[PDB]
Amino acid sequence: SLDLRARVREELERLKREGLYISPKVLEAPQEPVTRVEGREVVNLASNNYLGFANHPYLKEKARQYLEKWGAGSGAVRTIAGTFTYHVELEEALARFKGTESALVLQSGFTANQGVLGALLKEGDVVFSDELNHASIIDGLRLTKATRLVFRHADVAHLEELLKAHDTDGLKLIVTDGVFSMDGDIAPLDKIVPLAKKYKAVVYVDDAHGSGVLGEKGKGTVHHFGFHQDPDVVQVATLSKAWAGIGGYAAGARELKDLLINKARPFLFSTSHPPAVVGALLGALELIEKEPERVERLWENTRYFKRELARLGYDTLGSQTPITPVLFGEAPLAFEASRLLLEEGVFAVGIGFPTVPRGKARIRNIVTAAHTKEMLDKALEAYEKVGKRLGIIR
Amino acid sequence: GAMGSLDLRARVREELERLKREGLYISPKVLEAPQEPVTRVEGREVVNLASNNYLGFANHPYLKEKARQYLEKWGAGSGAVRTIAGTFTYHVELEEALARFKGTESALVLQSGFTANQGVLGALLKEGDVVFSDELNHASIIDGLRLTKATRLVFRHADVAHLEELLKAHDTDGLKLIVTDGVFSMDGDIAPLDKIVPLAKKYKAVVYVDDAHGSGVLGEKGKGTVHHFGFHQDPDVVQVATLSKAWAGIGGYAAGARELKDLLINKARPFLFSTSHPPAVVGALLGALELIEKEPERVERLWENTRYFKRELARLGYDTLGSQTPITPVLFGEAPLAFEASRLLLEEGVFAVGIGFPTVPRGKARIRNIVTAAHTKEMLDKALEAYEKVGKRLGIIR
Ligand SMILES: *Cc1c(COP(=O)(O)O)cnc(C)c1O
Ligand SMILES: *Cc1c(COP(=O)(O)O)cnc(C)c1O
Repeated sequence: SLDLRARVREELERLKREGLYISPKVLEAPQEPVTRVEGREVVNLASNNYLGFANHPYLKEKARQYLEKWGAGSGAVRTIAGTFTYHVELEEALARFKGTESALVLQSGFTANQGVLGALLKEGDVVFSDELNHASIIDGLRLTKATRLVFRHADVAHLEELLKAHDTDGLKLIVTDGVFSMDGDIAPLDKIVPLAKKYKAVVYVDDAHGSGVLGEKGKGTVHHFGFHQDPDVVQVATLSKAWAGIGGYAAGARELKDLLINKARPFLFSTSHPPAVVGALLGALELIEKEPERVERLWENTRYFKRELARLGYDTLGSQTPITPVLFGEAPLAFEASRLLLEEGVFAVGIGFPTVPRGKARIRNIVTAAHTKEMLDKALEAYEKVGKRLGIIR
Repeated sequence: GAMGSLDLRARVREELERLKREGLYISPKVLEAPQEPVTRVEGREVVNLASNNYLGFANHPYLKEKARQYLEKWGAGSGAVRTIAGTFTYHVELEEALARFKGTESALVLQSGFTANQGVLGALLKEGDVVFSDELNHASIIDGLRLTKATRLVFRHADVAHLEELLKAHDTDGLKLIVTDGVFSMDGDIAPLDKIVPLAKKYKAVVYVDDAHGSGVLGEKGKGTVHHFGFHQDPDVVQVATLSKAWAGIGGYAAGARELKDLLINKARPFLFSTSHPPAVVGALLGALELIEKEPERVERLWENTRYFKRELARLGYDTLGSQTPITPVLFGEAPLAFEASRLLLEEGVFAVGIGFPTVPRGKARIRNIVTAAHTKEMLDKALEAYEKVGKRLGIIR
């Protein structure tokens, strides 16, 4: 039998041979549109901080008030002694904001997917999953006894063919990202939801990258498509991206929240979030109502950055959200491009196969409300210099 | 079916009516004051023995101030996963402080104890590996294992005779992993690592310890069960534990050999696909580690309180199920009597929650009490007075 170091080496030297081994960088200043990496100031386009909330004094003061009042830790799972007044306050504020009958907060978007898919799905159920769904959705589904089918990315012709072919006396669940993390495209819920109604299916939307981004005042992708009051639409999304904390929520029908409280394994077995995290998120919800112009500025910045990259000759892959991939083609060129950007004071991560297709390696950039014109123009200047040098633009 | 596939409210009702029939429907209490040995439930001050707050850290000013400093310096959110733009100086500060405290070469912090088990078991295990799992392992270990392609065997609880029988019968060219709670979450007994680890060496196996209830509780200064048994430098012993219980925050850690940390950074799915913890959480936990070094007598007081409380429950005629740690179950037998006993304790000013099947065996329903360093003699005696009154009234003690 192998020992631990022997198994570690076999896995690590595999990744190193594969060109898959990661050496993460340590950020040396707060999560902001300008930050410090390897001792140098950089324009940061790598983070999920869409509304510039992650170091906003308003969230930090509401966090500080809840910290001082309630303490450092909840000290139990929600179902034993870890539900406090402040957890209830945040679920009421979220449901109000989402426009859904109910909201439940869980330990992360990652565990929310396990909890909600696990609670909802039984043996004999059929799941129809978009090809390009977030990894956390796959782990949720693997823990269920449901039949798992995959439809080609955003392909409602294929989805329909599968719904047609796979009837059940149980539940049909159509499972999609709201906004896909890599290409920044929006799930076609305008076609998926009606298809759901034809073949009696429930729609499950993991809106990590749509929450605080799409819809009126950032109420999300489901709100954007107008389906937030539909009891047969279930929404899950992280509180770690636009909302700039940690946690994930489940929102929809009244009855869903009671089922999750009683069945969701991460809710039953993992400690509830502490006062400072809940304080910050109550802050984030109050701040986005006080400053709806933040969402405006996120989209203005996004449109400016995509338009200027198109002018230089770059392909941003039809991205529809602040997720702005810049195509470099092959993995090595994307990684070299990222290295050269950092030399220019711009921090944005190269992504290639297996995370994205062969021939579709990109640098992933996420535009935020807190980026200034000078910051975006510095990124553009760097992309111009690096693009010319690597012969992807002229 | 004539009417089609089920709608969401139909599946919810069907599941909730089932749970209500099975006696599995839960209406959690809402706590109206901080996590302390005395808190407020339903408008009334109560002796709280329901929480995991072993060292009384959850509302300690020292953790709150170190959390405050990190919050002010760094902000409300990390805003990315560790592998992209979510590792900050403070995450590495906490990992270095944890490895130093644990006496392991390395430590890595993950989103929870629950997901830590998925990340570490998932990173380590491949198709053709053999896992030997204790019968009474935590739900989070089961979910970690289910996500792996490893062959899964179960040994009768703490039964090193049966474990050896299985090791003898189930060989692999890959990895043998013996997986156990360090401290069992429900019956509060200690994994026999003094016997498991030597057995692991005989059959060339790695030992995996989920020490959620041992971290900050067993060993010198609460360094944990693996430290208590003296195996903290062993590269073939892996530890995972929550930072949510004794350490009174959120998160989980993985500790052991240098190489383990680099494999988790590259392979652990919760690490790759979930946002890192924010400054307030990391601040509080750096604070917790400084406070237990300033006040290691907290562990002594936790154990004095534990021994007192166990002895007095035995005196009344209650069965605490051979519990060894501050986890002090009181056996009621059936789930309904545990639930009723919990209701009657609340009437007496005492908050402790009943637990029955499926989380514990049928006929082994109990109230879980967790004694802490911050419980006073008067609080424990008030709990005992309540257990006496409720016990006599339900005809379980005489
Ligand atoms: C509490 C506990 C966990 C879960 O830890 P969280 O950080 O609350 O997710 C895992 N394993 C065991 C043994 C536990 O007791
Ligand atoms: C980021 C993300 C998650 C994970 O959310 P965490 O709160 O970071 O665990 C899940 N699903 C999708 C689609 C995401 O983009």
